[PDB]
Amino acid sequence: SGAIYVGNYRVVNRHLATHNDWANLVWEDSSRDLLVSSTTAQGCDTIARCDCQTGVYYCSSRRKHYPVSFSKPSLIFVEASEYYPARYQSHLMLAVGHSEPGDCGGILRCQHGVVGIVSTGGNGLVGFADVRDLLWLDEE
Ligand SMILES: CC(CO)(CO)NC(=O)Nc1ccccc1
Ligand SMILES: CC(CO)(CO)NC(=O)Nc1ccccc1
Ligand SMILES: [Zn+2]
Repeated sequence: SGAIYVGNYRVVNRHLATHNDWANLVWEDSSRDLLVSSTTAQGCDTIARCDCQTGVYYCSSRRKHYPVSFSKPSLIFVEASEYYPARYQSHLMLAVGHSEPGDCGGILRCQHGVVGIVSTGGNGLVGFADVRDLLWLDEE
């Protein structure tokens, strides 16, 4: 579980979006496993605006923060999961680390701010859904 709170936007994993997120939808992309909804109150998370390939993510399944190197956002083949069919996930960054399904929503951060949220795991890899390209999260 977990989300990013920036301006009046709530960014979650699409496969974990609630009634209210769908009721208050702004943007979703199944291929990115992302959904942005609107929020009453204002958030304090800054979205990174950078091409950093080093960061730190929270792994709920280890109650541990791990420093990691991660590939640039790419179109990656992701083996089928409970919520998804085996498909090409877009804007996905891969690191070596531990990730189980419940690790989704775990934030990846660099010095510039929030880079992504855990979206994929398996075979000692962790996959993060990039949000740095969503320049529109910083305004309105
Ligand atoms: C507080 C908590 C649990 O530790 C959410 O329950 N998450 C974090 O602190 N995530 C984090 C990720 C990368 C860098 C810094 C922080
Ligand atoms: C190594 C580096 C430096 O930017 C990646 O570029 N990571 C961070 O600075 N992580 C960080 C996480 C939470 C709070 C503050 C910093
Ligand atoms: Zn950065």
